Amino acid sequence: PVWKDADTTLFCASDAKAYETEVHNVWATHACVPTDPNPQEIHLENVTENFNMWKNNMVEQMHEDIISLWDQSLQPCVKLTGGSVIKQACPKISFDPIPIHYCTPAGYVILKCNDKNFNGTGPCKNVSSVQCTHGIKPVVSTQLLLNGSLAEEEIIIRSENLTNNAKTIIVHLNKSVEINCTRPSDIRKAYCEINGTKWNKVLKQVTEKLKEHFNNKTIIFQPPSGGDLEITMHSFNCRGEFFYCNTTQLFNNTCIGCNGTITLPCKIKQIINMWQGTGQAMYAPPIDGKINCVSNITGILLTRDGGANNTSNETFRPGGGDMRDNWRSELYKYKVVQIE
Ligand SMILES: NCCNC(=O)N1CCC[C@H](C(=O)Nc2ccc(Cl)c(F)c2)C1
Ligand SMILES: *[C@@H]1O[C@H](CO)[C@@H](O)[C@H](O)[C@H]1NC(C)=O
Ligand SMILES: *[C@@H]1O[C@H](CO)[C@@H](O)[C@H](O)[C@H]1NC(C)=O
Ligand SMILES: *[C@@H]1O[C@H](CO)[C@@H](O)[C@H](O)[C@H]1NC(C)=O
Ligand SMILES: *[C@@H]1O[C@H](CO)[C@@H](O)[C@H](O)[C@H]1NC(C)=O
Ligand SMILES: *[C@@H]1O[C@H](CO)[C@@H](O)[C@H](O)[C@H]1NC(C)=O
Ligand SMILES: *[C@@H]1O[C@H](CO)[C@@H](O)[C@H](O)[C@H]1NC(C)=O
Ligand SMILES: *[C@@H]1O[C@H](CO)[C@@H](O)[C@H](O)[C@H]1NC(C)=O
Ligand SMILES: *[C@@H]1O[C@H](CO)[C@@H](O)[C@H](O)[C@H]1NC(C)=O
Ligand SMILES: *[C@@H]1O[C@H](CO)[C@@H](O)[C@H](O)[C@H]1NC(C)=O
Ligand SMILES: *[C@@H]1O[C@H](CO)[C@@H](O)[C@H](O)[C@H]1NC(C)=O
Repeated sequence: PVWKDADTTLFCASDAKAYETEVHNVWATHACVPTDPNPQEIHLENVTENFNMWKNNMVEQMHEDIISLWDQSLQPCVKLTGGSVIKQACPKISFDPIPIHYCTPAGYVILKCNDKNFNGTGPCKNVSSVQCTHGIKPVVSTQLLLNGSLAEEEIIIRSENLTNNAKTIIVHLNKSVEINCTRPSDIRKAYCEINGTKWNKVLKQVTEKLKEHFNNKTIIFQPPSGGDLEITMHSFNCRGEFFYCNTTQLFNNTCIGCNGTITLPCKIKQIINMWQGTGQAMYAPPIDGKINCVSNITGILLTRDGGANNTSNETFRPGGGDMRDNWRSELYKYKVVQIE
């Protein structure tokens, strides 16, 4: 057939258990339809489509949905919002992101890039066409992208413009790294155990890959030097508890006696700078007992340092804050068009 680049309102789908008390299931149970029981994907032969992950409206729409999900599902005791302040009940909630499918209404279709080393921008020569994206888990975090998909070939570097150092860099890993984070039975004391062996290996590979994009220059990793706790640390939510974990051991250029298990120190903060921008909020103290999540690190968000134009090296620090980049990391291979 034929089509034309177009933006329209998408709808969502899920496998939300209607009996579930969990907040992602509850939101999906009443804001999304059931997943396509017979999903039909059909490859388009001799067709080349130009995709642009950084200028894609599916990002902004999914981002809209996640603010909605969080605003109805999270119960802070007090919300400080731009001069207003609201007290409330803050019961414990059950939190565990479920995949969400995004789907075009009639008159529109979703194009999907299957070029395996597609970097997100430019043309794609193996294009399919779907009614619905795949199941995307909306995991909220900084620096480390958790529980996502992997690049099926090489490690991929994505940025709207690598020459601009204000542009976030998204590295898509081809090998997942486990991050196992516990708060066992100070109650906010917590920690993350990562296999230093595997981690160091793939960071060297990132290093390798990054050097390609930077004329063989020297690649150096550093901790963030400026920003709120949420972006200077690895922030994420595990079972309703906001985790803040120190990344300094995972970005030491020493090991790019150090192959055991890295133990990142962590704190469970009750007062957080909300990622939606609204302000700052307070929550109740953590649950009794063992609070643990085992996640897959599938990508890394990084920022290059400015002012290295005639310098010997390039400096990269873990990044985050704009969580459209997180949706970016899974919606890059997709584009919405209207059948003409
Ligand atoms: N390049 C964009 C700059 N980003 C920015 O200015 N923000 C405003 C202040 C910090 C905000 C934040 O990231 N919050 C947060 C909360 C909970 C979790 Cl779990 C998490 F992963 C993150 C983001
Ligand atoms: C196109 O992508 C499909 C699905 O990812 C995969 O089988 C292969 O890489 C490509 N197939 C052809 C015929 O080009
Ligand atoms: C992505 O690929 C396009 C060519 O399709 C190229 O113009 C662009 O520089 C590449 N970007 C990165 C970050 O590799
Ligand atoms: C972690 O990664 C493996 C493959 O590396 C995958 O099979 C598994 O489902 C992933 N776990 C989660 C929770 O996504
Ligand atoms: C991941 O990509 C790197 C190149 O970036 C490659 O050397 C390595 O073999 C890949 N690993 C896997 C498991 O695909
Ligand atoms: C990328 O960023 C640099 C520096 O901000 C800018 O000079 C340039 O115009 C941008 N785009 C390209 C294609 O280089
Ligand atoms: C995660 O760590 C805890 C304590 O550090 C341990 O009991 C548990 O077996 C670990 N789980 C995995 C999957 O490694
Ligand atoms: C670290 O990961 C490697 C795989 O590369 C594996 O040999 C080992 O199980 C892991 N380390 C520990 C202490 O379990
Ligand atoms: C960058 O270094 C690699 C090292 O393997 C070399 O092969 C390559 O020639 C260098 N750069 C360019 C632009 O060729
Ligand atoms: C992370 O830990 C290092 C020491 O290991 C410390 O110097 C640094 O201040 C910590 N980061 C933050 C944001 O506090
Ligand atoms: C990643 O997925 C696993 C398995 O579904 C889950 O236990 C864990 O909480 C997830 N991690 C995050 C940060 O949501």
